[PDB]
This record gives sequence, C-alpha cells and structure tokens, in this order.
Amino acid sequence: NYQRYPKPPYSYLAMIAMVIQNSPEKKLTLSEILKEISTLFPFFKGNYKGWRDSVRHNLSSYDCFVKVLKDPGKPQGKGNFWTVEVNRIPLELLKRQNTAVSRQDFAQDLAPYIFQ
DNA sequence: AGATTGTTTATTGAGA
DNA sequence: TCTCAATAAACAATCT
Repeated sequence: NYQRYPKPPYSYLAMIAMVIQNSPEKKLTLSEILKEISTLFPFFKGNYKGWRDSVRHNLSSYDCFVKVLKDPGKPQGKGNFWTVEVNRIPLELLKRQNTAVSRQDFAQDLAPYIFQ
C-alpha cells in the first residue's frame, strides 16, 4: 500500500520551515502549518490528504522542529505551537529536488525565505 | 463517538 | 546497492 505523488520538488521539512519562519511570530500550530502549505502549493488542496500525516511526522522526526506548549499548565495538551531552529537545518534539504515534477520544468533554494 | 495531535514503528522506491 | 525522504499506519491522549 504505497505510491509517490506529484508533490512540489521541495522536502516537507523545507516547506514546513518556510511557513513557520514567515508567520508573524515564527511559530504555528499543526493546523496552521497544513493550511499555509496548501495555500503556497495548490497541489495540497486536492483529493490526496496523506501529505497531512507526512507533515505531522516530519515535525516529530527532525530536531530542527521544536514544540512549544500552548498552555504551560498542560504538558500533554494538544494544539501546541511549532518553531524551527534554522541553524539545526541540514542545508541540502532546502534545495529544489530532482524528481518527476521538476524534470518537467519560488526558487532553486528556499534558504532566503528561511534565514530571515 | 469520531477527529485531531504527538510520537513511534515500519516499508518503499528512486536518485546518487 | 545504499540511503533516506516519502508514505502509511498503530497507539495513546486530548479535543470537538
């Protein structure tokens, strides 16, 4: 039960960091991240919704994404803010990937959207 | 009751 | 032929 989708040629890591870093407070809920990613990359407004799980997975699986409690009172509370420590980002992951999509035809490097 | 969030385990497949 | 980003899903706990 597996298949690759014609997503934009940027890593989920890069797209997440970009939307976070461009938010007014440099922090966003998961919900806001998903919304903002689909706004910048229309593909994600479509039928396929598994990208939402993928995004959730990246947040927990890279050290550059640090969770911040929405309520100090509840350490196990939901709807927390996510932030990015940009210096903890492996720079190759911000480059445009060569995949089916980018072989057909934002910029080649997302660093100038992130190091802001 | 069903959806969402955060964490984790696991597999896949294509690019270097 | 080896790697790891992409993708799928289990599980617990909160949330609507």
